[PDB]
Amino acid sequence: SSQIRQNYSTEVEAAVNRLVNLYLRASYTYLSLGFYFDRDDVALEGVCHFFRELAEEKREGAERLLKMQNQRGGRALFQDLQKPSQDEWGTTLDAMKAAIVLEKSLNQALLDLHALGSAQADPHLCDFLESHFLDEEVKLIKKMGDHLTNIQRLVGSQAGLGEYLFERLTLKH
Amino acid sequence: SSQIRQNYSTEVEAAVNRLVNLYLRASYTYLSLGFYFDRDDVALEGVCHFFRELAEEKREGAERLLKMQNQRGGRALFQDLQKPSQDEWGTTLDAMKAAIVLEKSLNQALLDLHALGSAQADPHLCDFLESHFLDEEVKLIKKMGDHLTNIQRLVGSQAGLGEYLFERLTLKH
Amino acid sequence: SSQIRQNYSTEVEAAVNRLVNLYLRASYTYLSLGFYFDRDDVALEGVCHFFRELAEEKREGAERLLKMQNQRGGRALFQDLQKPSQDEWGTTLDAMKAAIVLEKSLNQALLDLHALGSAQADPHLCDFLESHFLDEEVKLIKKMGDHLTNIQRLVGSQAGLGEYLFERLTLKH
Amino acid sequence: SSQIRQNYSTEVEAAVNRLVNLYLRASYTYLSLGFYFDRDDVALEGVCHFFRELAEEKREGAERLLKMQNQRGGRALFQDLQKPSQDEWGTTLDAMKAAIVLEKSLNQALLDLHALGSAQADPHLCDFLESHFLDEEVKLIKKMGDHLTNIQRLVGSQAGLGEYLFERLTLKH
Ligand SMILES: [Cl-]
Ligand SMILES: [Cl-]
Ligand SMILES: [Cl-]
Ligand SMILES: [Cl-]
Repeated sequence: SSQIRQNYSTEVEAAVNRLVNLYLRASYTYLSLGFYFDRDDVALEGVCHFFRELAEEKREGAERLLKMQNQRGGRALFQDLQKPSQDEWGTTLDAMKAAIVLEKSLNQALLDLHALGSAQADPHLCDFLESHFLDEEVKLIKKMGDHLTNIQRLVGSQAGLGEYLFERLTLKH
Repeated sequence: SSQIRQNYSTEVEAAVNRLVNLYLRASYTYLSLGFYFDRDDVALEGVCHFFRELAEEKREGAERLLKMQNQRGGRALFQDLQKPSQDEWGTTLDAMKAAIVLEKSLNQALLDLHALGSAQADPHLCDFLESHFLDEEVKLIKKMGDHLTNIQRLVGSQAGLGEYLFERLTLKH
Repeated sequence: SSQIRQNYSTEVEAAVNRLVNLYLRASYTYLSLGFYFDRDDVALEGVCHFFRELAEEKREGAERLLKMQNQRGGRALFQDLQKPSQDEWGTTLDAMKAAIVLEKSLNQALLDLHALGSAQADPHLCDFLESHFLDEEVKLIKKMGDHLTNIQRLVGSQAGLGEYLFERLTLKH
Repeated sequence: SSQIRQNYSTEVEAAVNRLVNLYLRASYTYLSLGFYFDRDDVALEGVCHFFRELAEEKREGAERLLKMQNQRGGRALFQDLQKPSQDEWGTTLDAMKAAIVLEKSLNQALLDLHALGSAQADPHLCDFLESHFLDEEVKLIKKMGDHLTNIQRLVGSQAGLGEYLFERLTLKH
């Protein structure tokens, strides 16, 4: 059972498990995005690398949540992981827009869990999200927004040219 | 506009811009204090160095606020910067007293913004102030209070002697 | 008072204080330009870096003037710092044009102060501007003019593309 | 005779020789000041070191003038060197006051020679004074003024104590 659990509500425990699912879902989404941009008929290596990096980051966030769950004496519970929302992700612009939507959904789940922790007077939970999640998410969304802006300015008259140039001169390859 | 902004109130945005003004004001105050102690008819190099260091620190705090403003998708807005409150700053004691007053005003602005962020349920803002501002300010005010105490004990019967000795043996030169 | 002042007119003293204000103003302008290009909906990092570097350079020029003021036995006097002329700076081209205008105004203030120093037979002042300001300003204006030319040749038919390419391939990022 | 002399007036040549005399005079003054503070009944080593350093600097300035005289094709002419104005130099304060008076006299001779060079349209002479003399002199006078201020604040009620402390904690020993 638990010899250690203290000030750790069932509501937070359950919300943490749900959040783990959301992060692993997001990881799966990024895995799919990365392999889509690796297709020979898409072939945007920097875009592939960007999303594959994110798949790892999201899996790592899930692992951190699970470690914390055990540190507090809650019980990790896993649920089915739904497949990503698309099988093909369109253009780099389409993909970066979908990524921002995803990140905003993760961010809102972080904020909701912070609020629950505040309401439950669980400062460890609140601190944990503050120290390892909230700023990481703000920085990532800023990066994506910066990317989106640059992608959009490159569409101009020649979408292919702009998409190639963004991948070559902004993304790491 | 903003593709990224999330959970970032107009009230916090505005308060952040005001705080930037207060930090740049404080930087300007320290610049003036530093050059006053550099005057040939004042000539207290360690006191000059102390305040010039602070001018840099305050400018850096303003820059951090502005970076954060952009990370959250708010709009930096600059206003006129008023000149420091004095053209001549008296003795080291006078100056350190004015510095403490200034720091307490900055500290109270930090606390007020934290409270606003708490009321707006903006944990990123709250965390940001906690991680980069609140303790830095507490440590600085403790240092100033320590300095003030030492300056006051040196006034004794011979103010000039005490003012020279404090600058030589406490402040870095 | 001053035990050191020699051959240092009140007119030069006053003009030096005014020039300090103009440099700190210019620094503030560059600060605003830098954070504008950091906006997620602008997102031109090399342009942000270019102007943030300039903000530092202009603050440094003000500090050098103030140091000199004290070396000659004049009295630094600070005035209010007006806010930059715009809250949003348009395109890179708009910004570089505004920067050149600013630099030409600083250059003319340098030249006017040199002429005053010559008329007052103050060779130290004249030398000081020659050694630390005049050539620095000529080199900067040449750089800006070079930049302007390249930005203008890239507008062509596709302004977004050209603006991205200039930032990627000319400016440091 | 001179195969090289060009644009080098007899008036400047003569003024350069006079200036050499003034620098060697100043060197002699500093030599005397240094050995006075080395007396067993004065015994202020940092004050001795300060003035002995200056004796060397002034001799070096004379040597630079003489080198320049030959570079321009003028004729070095030496005159008698008068002895310093005092045989005993009083207190550190007395000495630093006498040093400032001396430096202001050297500075005025520099300025007068610059003005002569300007009137004779001799830009090499003007440049030479600007590059090697005028700022060196301004910096030295600022240093002396800073010293004077600190010495004066230490007189207070206990002149001996203050004189010892200045020598120990400001001057290099
Ligand atoms: Cl199941
Ligand atoms: Cl205004
Ligand atoms: Cl005012
Ligand atoms: Cl003779």
